[PDB]
Amino acid sequence: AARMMSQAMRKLAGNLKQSNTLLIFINQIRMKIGVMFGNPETTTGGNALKFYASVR
DNA sequence: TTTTTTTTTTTTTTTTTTTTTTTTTTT
Repeated sequence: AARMMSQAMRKLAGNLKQSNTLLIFINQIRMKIGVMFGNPETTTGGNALKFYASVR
């Protein structure tokens, strides 16, 4: 799923800018197990979306 | 090269405090 999302962002980012189209992804929260330091909260679908997003 | 994923489950009692009020003559 993380790989699928990483391939999709690469392709979309160029096309969206060219057509002046806004894309909104809704995402859910998950817990990371075995965490002492920081927030245990994360999101689904890997790390690519965090990078490519202009607003979160 | 290429990329994360997702919570689990309650445990166990502690200690006493303080007195109120008279009643009735017998030859």
